[PDB]
Amino acid sequence: MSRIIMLIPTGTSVGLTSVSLGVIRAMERKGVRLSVFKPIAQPAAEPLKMSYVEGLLSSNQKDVLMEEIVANYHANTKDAEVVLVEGLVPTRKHQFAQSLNYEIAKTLNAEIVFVMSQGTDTPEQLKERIELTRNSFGGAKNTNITGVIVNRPDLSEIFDDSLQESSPLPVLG
Ligand SMILES: [Zn+2]
Ligand SMILES: [Zn+2]
Ligand SMILES: [Zn+2]
Repeated sequence: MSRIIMLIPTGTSVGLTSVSLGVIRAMERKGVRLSVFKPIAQPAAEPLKMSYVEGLLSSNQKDVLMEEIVANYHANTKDAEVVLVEGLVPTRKHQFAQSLNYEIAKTLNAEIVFVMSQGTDTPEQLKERIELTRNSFGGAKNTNITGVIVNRPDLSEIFDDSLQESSPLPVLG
């Protein structure tokens, strides 16, 4: 209602749950009504099963899929003031994962926040992946790209955990 933020988890273990848990706690302390919406499960409405999503995509019913996601979004965010949307991890088996992430963010008019893990990267290698990730969601054109997490309420209030100088995106938390 007041702020829709979609977390794009760009890694098989980037601590997406830790980020969401921190947002739940920050909002509860401020009395802000928060809904965490996970449109699709990653193997008033549960996350859609991946096999159901694949069946709708297989049968050329992507429109039906998006309608169901939008309907579930509304059933799950009634009277929410902040909505945190949990996106899909791009895994080996699913070539539709990142296109579905973009389509969901676009349809929900969500601000996009990428959740990364440093892993083995050097600082500059991580920043290269951050810039690559931003360009793949529209780059400088897409005004909804909001920031990156590496591990109307202000983002500092939403992502309070309490490379930010040279990062391609503002680093949150
Ligand atoms: Zn409390
Ligand atoms: Zn699958
Ligand atoms: Zn339709």
